[PDB]
Amino acid sequence: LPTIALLATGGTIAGSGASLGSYKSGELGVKELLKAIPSLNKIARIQGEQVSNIGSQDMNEEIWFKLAQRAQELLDDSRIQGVVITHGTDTLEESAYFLNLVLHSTKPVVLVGAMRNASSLSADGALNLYEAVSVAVNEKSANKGVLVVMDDTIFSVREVVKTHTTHVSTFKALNSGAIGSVYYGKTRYYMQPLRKHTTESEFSLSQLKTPLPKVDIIYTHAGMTPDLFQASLNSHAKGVVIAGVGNGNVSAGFLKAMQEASQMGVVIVRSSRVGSGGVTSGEIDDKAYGFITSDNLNPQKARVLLQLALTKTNDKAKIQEMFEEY
Amino acid sequence: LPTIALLATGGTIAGSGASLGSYKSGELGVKELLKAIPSLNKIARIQGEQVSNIGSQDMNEEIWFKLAQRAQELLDDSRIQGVVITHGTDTLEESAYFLNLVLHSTKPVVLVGAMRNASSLSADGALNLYEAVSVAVNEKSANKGVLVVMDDTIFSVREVVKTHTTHVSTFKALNSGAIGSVYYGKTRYYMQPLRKHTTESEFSLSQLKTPLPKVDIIYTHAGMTPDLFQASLNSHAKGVVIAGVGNGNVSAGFLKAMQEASQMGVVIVRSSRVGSGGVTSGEIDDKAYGFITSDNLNPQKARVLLQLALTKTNDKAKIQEMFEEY
Amino acid sequence: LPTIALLATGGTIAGSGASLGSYKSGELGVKELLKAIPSLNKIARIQGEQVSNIGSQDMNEEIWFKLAQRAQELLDDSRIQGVVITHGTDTLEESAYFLNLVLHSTKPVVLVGAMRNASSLSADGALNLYEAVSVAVNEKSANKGVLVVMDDTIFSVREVVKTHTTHVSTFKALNSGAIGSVYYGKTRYYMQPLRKHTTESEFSLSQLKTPLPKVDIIYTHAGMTPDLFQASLNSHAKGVVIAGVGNGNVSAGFLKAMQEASQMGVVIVRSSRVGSGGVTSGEIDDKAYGFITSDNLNPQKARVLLQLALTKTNDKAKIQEMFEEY
Amino acid sequence: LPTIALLATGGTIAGSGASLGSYKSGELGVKELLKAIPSLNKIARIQGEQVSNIGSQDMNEEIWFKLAQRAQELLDDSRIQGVVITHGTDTLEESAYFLNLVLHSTKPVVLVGAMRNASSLSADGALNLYEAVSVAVNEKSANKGVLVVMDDTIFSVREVVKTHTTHVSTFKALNSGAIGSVYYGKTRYYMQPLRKHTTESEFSLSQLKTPLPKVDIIYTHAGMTPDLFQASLNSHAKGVVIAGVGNGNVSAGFLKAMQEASQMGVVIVRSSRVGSGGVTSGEIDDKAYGFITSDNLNPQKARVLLQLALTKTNDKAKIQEMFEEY
Ligand SMILES: N[C@@H](CC(=O)O)C(=O)O
Ligand SMILES: N[C@@H](CC(=O)O)C(=O)O
Ligand SMILES: N[C@@H](CC(=O)O)C(=O)O
Ligand SMILES: N[C@@H](CC(=O)O)C(=O)O
Repeated sequence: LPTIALLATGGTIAGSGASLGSYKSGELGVKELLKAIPSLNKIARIQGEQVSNIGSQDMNEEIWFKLAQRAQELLDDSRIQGVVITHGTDTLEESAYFLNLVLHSTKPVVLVGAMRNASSLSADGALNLYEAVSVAVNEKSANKGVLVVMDDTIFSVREVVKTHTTHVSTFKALNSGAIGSVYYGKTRYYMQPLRKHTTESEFSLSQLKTPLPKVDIIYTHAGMTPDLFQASLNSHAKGVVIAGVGNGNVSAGFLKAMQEASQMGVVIVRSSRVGSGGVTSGEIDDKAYGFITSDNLNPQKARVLLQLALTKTNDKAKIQEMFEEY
Repeated sequence: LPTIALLATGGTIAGSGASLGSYKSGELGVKELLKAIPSLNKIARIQGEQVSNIGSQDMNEEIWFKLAQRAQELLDDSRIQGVVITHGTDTLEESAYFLNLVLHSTKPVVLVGAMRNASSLSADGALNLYEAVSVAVNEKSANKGVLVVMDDTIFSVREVVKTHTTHVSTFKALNSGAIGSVYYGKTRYYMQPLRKHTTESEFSLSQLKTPLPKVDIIYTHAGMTPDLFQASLNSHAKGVVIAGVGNGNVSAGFLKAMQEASQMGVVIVRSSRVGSGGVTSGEIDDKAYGFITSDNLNPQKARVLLQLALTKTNDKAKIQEMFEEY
Repeated sequence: LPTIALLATGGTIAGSGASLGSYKSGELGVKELLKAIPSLNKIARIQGEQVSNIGSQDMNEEIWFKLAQRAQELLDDSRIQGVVITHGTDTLEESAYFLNLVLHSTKPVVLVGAMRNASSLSADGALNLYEAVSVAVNEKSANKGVLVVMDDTIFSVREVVKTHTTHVSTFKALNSGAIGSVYYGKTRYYMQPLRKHTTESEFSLSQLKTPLPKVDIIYTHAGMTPDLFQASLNSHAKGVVIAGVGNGNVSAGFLKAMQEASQMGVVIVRSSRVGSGGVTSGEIDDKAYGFITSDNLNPQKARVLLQLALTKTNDKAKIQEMFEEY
Repeated sequence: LPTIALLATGGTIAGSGASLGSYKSGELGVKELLKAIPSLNKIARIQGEQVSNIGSQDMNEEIWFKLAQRAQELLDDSRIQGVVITHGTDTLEESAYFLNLVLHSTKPVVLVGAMRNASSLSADGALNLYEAVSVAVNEKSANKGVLVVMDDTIFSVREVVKTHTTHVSTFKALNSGAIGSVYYGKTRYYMQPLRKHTTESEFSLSQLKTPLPKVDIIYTHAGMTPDLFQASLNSHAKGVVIAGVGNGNVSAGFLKAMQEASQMGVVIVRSSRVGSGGVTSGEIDDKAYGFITSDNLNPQKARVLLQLALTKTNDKAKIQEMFEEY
């Protein structure tokens, strides 16, 4: 059978206590996760290890770099056929995108979590993990970038987002859709992601060091004032992503603050709070002010790309090109 | 015919220049809006006026109070059968919710905008406005709270959100659905909203003064630090809404900052960045720290309710009760 | 504790064998369903019984009438506080609507199923059933018509449809939305259904006899010919629902066949194959031909209402009025 | 500028009269369509012609073959850079899929329609057509199979379906998502379709003759009986697609009828009425009876593939392989 490395980071998939909720994220080790499925041993040899044991609300760059380094080392090993990472669902979409930009392998990397804790009635993690391992061993899963497998569905990491606080079907791809299906391990792909990933990426771990450039996200709303934006500047942000209203829009006072920050060399990205769709110029002439539009990346994924962009360049045109290509 | 007051605030529905985009939000007056439909004059006498002429990204409390005061005065007039407000789509959902909580009338109040500027190819505002006026005159539109009519659909103000940066069908109700349909003016309702609105609300304009209590919204993501949260505190926020990860979750450092702020009397509301679903206790014991869960309100609508809550009380239990009732 | 009657009909919620699929619909009895939850005994006394043990693809009028008669008798009993019906998901939406039109009680009736068989990894039935019982005991569940509880969500029977072949979140309300949420038994309602149900319905079991009037559903597509439509007529259909293309449209040859059938007294309802939205007149002048538009009912629910309509009247205007009211 | 052939077939995009509905599908010629945009002449030379002038509810094989033959001849011409087809929305998804399987070119073919008639308030056709022409000239639109452009979105023909009776945003890809976006002509692709299309297809016009093999679609519901199925057999159907309940399920009497028909050489495809998801074996052992599962194709697109399959083979395994590959 193929060997799959399983890298556990924590998350509700490993959470425990209760059957009706009542749990901590974060709790059981990477070997109890395997005891509840082992029809698993029919499809892969699993090499499990613990990278961290946290709720993903506590995900940070130290763990991202440990996770990415371990994943890359295993992907480089000819005895490893693919990697599955168990992860809390809250920030899974950010870790997936980060790995999609920094890992260099054609072998499948699949992130998976659970929206119900492992001891819940009707817990969802066992079948999600079976499926995830099924996708990671499938030959057609190679060369598609980092994948997320949840609730019988296969997503590309750039596209997938957590859209609901609690539903088991919370992950969706609101702009471009799921790239495949997996039903009790039967895997089918219907789409190939076109944005640059993994082996095609200019970012790589050997070139990166934590702390990454500081990038904050600023929310907007009626009655908004740029006081938190200015505080971000004062705390030495190198980039700021705005979760703007509608098509990345902001108040006049915000815009003047953004213009001044950009003129000082801070990179300003216009994203949106709305949850889907691309941000475009038009009401704001981005090129007039040096602003970057975040494509159809939501604020947290725009931040991931911006942080990596800023390790390479401060050139606005080049950064806008990265948002067109990644 | 019935008389409908039309209160114009600006927005892309009044934006102009271009046929392929290229426009300012904000631009044409409340009487050109009526020239392009007037089968309108077959269903209502329209009494139009300009309250403001801005893109809704510049919506603020001065305009909210002017708008609400004018709407209430017209609703109190026996010669007015309903009110239509034209508004930019970016913050329409916030203005609608604010009016839903402060206006006291059973007569229909309908907000409407356009996702394409008035001089676009296939501009959407003319039919949206025809429809909006159609809903506002319909007898079944009374006593349902403030309404939003967009793209052939009737929404309750608490439920409706802008979900996409640019699509004409951007407004959706992701938790509870649209309450009715309107197709070339033919109006049908299928649901009655149950949360408290308008005549049942404890908030009213005569009790409110701007500036409302300061409430900021703090975004969260992997690698988050509470530095912007602390800056909000330092700028004298009376309440803070957190756009938390997943089910309103935050990092350990965030949680400790939130706990300290709550113990000092700042009201902390856990909302979510994800876009849909209710925030619940569980991983966070809200009652242990005095935190409020934002129900299924997204961060910007949670902020609207919190600002009004704070004019009445600092009592956490009472504020959580408002989030259960409004 | 309240007493809830549990009426089992079969379905994948009672299906068994396998952990990876491989099961029959239909298989385990109404008392094993209760062994896997019994935190249940903390919220209700359950009086279970088997009405049938079938996959819902074999649901028919004999079982509908047995089910409805038993439900009505239990609802009439002062010792019964509500009723939960376990049911296969395939035709759950039809049974729910039928019961919504024929049962006369204000007490809650809740239908529930499972998309994974009971012995699957991550089977969904235990928590769906816990939730269903939670909703059925809740005082706010009364007087809302028949309910469907699935996947943490509360639906009104008229609105809910199975939209996906296999996902656990397959049930949705595509026109009007879910009316509430239930999360580990915590029940909240946000909407009241407005169409006529249960105690407000003119249909009642004591007036109905099986076989109900024969009503067929005819599908449409490019290259369509009315040969199957004519066969329905030849097999003595009293009504025919057309699953038309787009806004209930049909080919010229279909239309002429429909016109002739209507002139002979067969009642023709224009529904749609598309899955959502109301069917309207316009391209077809329904009143010219005596046709009925099916509102926003999909073909199978339009058929349920039409069958009941035809026990009362052949009057087209009265039947169109039923499609406006139910 | 590039030359784009525009092939008009009719549809609401060419419908006229009325500003509030009231129109015939079908009505204005392929040259008035061009008068209302001509910023068009800035992006392409348009060579327009009328193939037909019908509502798409009257689409049939005579027009499909005329349309396909003309499209292929133009695609074979070195002076033609791409083809846009204007079409009624009702059966657009079927024509698109048929062309995706029979046309052999790498140049873009784009189908487009309008959900509001051309003389409606806020008619959607002008911008949809501008966009469609924009996509058809874009170099990245080549080699992706037949495309559908509607409402600012780019779809692959296999994936796209009309989901709502009347909304302008009715077309969606419920399983795999849109492959790109187009906003006032700015075209971006995020996904490549993987199922076989156009140049990779084994079907081609030179091998096909109308009438194609007869294939009917049979709807299912509670209380179903195979009488219409038997009538299809009696009318010499070569294949039958079942719009089954849930995961392609049917009553016991249906199943026995299906088994007998298959044993006689009629090819039986299990699709679903639900609107999304793949049909799988499991409750029905398809290989036991010779049945074909329709993948995630809805009944009308399953019919298109089945008709073409039947011109090539009667071999069940080979036909199931086509449903795995196309
Ligand atoms: N807070 C949890 C939520 C989950 O995994 O569902 C986490 O992200 O670790
Ligand atoms: N920025 C504009 C967007 C719109 O109306 O569509 C506004 O909200 O005023
Ligand atoms: N065929 C099964 C499907 C299910 O329950 O999920 C039934 O409806 O009984
Ligand atoms: N019945 C029309 C509907 C439309 O185009 O929107 C057609 O398909 O031709």
